[PDB]
Amino acid sequence: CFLVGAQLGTELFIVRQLLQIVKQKTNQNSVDTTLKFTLSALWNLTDESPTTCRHFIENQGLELFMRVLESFPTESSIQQKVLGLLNNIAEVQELHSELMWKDFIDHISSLLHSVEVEVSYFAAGIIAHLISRGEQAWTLSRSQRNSLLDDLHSAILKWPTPECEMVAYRSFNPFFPLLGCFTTPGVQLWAVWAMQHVCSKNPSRYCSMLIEEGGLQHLYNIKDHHTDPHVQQIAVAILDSLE
Amino acid sequence: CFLHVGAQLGTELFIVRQLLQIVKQKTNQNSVDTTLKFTLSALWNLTDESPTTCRHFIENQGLELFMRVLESFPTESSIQQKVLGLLNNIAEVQELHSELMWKDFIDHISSLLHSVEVEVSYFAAGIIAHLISRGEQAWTLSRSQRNSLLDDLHSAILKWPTPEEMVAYRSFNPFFPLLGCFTTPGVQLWAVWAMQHVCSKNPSRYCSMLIEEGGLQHLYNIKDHEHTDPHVQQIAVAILDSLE
Repeated sequence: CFLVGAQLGTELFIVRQLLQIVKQKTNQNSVDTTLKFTLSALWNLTDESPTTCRHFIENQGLELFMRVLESFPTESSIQQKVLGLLNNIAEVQELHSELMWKDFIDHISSLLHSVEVEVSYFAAGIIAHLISRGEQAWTLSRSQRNSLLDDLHSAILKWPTPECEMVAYRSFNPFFPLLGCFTTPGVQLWAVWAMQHVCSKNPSRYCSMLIEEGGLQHLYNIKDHHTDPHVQQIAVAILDSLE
Repeated sequence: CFLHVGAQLGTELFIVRQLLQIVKQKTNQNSVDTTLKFTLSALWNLTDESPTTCRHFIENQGLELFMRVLESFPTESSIQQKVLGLLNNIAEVQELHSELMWKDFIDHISSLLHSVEVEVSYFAAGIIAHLISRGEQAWTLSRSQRNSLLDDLHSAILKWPTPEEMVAYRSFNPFFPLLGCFTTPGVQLWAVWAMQHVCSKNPSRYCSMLIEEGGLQHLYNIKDHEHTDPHVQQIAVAILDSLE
């Protein structure tokens, strides 16, 4: 029992209502369980869902998430939930335009050099999906675009094995376009590191998934292509863990 | 990209918790605004076919809240509708039968059962229908109220006009147990009336669904059950001949 096709605007109402909970919490500098949950709620709702990403931007979720970063510069887990939702937005190619914003990129480049890999990993992701889209869709500066490409690659190699799995994925599909961005190794580097990371932490879930969705061929494509050593290194490791 | 595996369930129960807070606030302020009826819809939708969120509703005092809503806004029928329709979802969950046996609650439903708007009394009928269908042994409250309620159910349905669609369904399954309740014909009468309503205003979607889910069997079973309430039997053949 419910009221036909009336569930479409309840989830958009929900996004609107959680955003207000973020504002009222940021307003009060109240890093509490409720704020953390609301941030997690927003993250999961945007998962595999470009309509929710759009609603998040249509009500001013970027501006607000910016101001969230700024109000809680040392709260590692806050940042993570913020950047995680923002990684989902980085995935939607139509919304790429509305992330072309140096105040937003300046926040992401900052958190790329976090000593917490949990934080820096999601920053890296946002960067890789944005650099993935080529020089011609980067409406911002090319001194920053080239500089983040370098910082992204060098950052990944500073990363320890993390203790627990840091992220869940329902599908590996968004990674495949990054696997073929040979001109930008840091974008491929992030992709392979992450696949390796979830496949070593939770193979029972992710090896079957990676294989079924057609991942091996992309990985094999890297194995034989002049390619970046590090990217090729992680590449053959994942492969050999199955072949 | 999401937080962890299975995190989605934990954030659905949080949304229910937060939404109920917006209810509690708006009722505190005697405010009947857009957000409140949006919140009430959202809670209604979330309980559709989700025994789990329904149980979460109960465990976060949703019932006592919702009846504060009822007691604080007696004239706002569209509000009462959203409240009872959710409660109708809850009534559909057998493991929650104990929680709805609150005398203050049943007393209020029974009031709205006799409301003037079918858009409000329909859902109250649904709550009462589903409750009586679990039998005498399960009714832990006034055996007399239960026998009065069973007649009043039957009465208030027969006085109902044909609306201009109050409710939607994704399945007919929760009705089918009611179509068997021969000793309790009010229950049966609510089911076939409800079934007939949605089939008559949206046949393309509901008539098929009824058939796919094996509805005709239950209907034809009432047809050749020799000693069925004539009002129930009539609506049932009305439904059947609307396909046969």
